[PDB]
Amino acid sequence: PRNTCLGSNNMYDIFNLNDKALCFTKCRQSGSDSCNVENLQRYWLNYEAHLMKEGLTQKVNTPFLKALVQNLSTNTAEDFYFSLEPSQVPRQVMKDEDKPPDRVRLPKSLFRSLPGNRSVVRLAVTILDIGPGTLFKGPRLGLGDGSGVLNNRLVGLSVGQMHVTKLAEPLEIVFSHQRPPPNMTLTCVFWDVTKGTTGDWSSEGCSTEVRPEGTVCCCDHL
Amino acid sequence: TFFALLLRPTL
Repeated sequence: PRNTCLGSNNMYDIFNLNDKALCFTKCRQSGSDSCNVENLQRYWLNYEAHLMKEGLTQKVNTPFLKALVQNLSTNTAEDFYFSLEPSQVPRQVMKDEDKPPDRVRLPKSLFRSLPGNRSVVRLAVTILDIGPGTLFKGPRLGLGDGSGVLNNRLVGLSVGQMHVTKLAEPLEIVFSHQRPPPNMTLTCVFWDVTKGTTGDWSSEGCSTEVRPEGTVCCCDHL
Repeated sequence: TFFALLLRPTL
């Protein structure tokens, strides 16, 4: 039972995912036998890879991880919108639909930032729930009474299996929340795999606009 | 690429 947290495994089966989802809460700030923090957050980081590897339009819907893999048509001449509603698996929004409070707009500029004249490219929009443990917190927020991933929730995007890409136009991600307390700002970030030891959150190339009913986050990288 | 909003106490 203790062996599941220490070290990662290649298997990302519905059963296996759930087993590793334990660690999210199992791994308290306290030093423990059980948590290989960097191994586990590597595991989760490699999941969106594993989804990209299989060429399948698939939907996952566990109580922690909601994943959407699908294909995007090149030369669409339209910005792709998606519904990052935490309750439900992500779904592409149509032009005539009301825009969701939680959404991600991917500019048409994505194709130019990919090798060769693309016909169709694979997109993998995941929305993972981290929990209160040390996984995907890092040095910056591991501080007591300091800071935290809002809602212990985290939105995964990946297109065409490119680790680091610079985008012509920035992709915006809208997060819907009630105004946080005074003396408590809210800055958005991405998990830079190579920020510190074991990775950490970075605000590099991600401008944060505070809305009444959330925050908008334009990031010029994917 | 994981993405997230981050609460942080005002310095």
